[PDB]
Amino acid sequence: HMVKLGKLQYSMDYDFQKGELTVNVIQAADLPGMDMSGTSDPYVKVYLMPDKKKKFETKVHRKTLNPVFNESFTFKNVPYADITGKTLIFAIYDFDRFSKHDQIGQVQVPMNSIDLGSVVEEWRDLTSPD
Repeated sequence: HMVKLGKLQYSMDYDFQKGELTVNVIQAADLPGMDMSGTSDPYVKVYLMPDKKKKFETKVHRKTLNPVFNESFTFKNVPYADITGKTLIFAIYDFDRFSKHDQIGQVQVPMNSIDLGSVVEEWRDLTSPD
């Protein structure tokens, strides 16, 4: 029996001519409750490894384990020769006004393991923060 951390739905729109990757953070489902009340205040950070310079962040959603983000971010200067060596990371956090934001889990997508020409949605299970 594997730990259940929820799942994330995203989609990607890669522009091969301009070398630009648009990432759509659509929604998360079945997140665990991080707070005493059994709920969370989720948000997502998005970045590309090994760059880890551009770190996009979604708005913070309040008191929900099934947030619908519908946010889009565009990475630039990622021509085809460059993007396939990178790994896209979604890191999901529980916001807290005062304390450190606890990481719930993460989704790692090696860019060489998918079809960059696909624009339809994908669900991925969250794995452990590490």
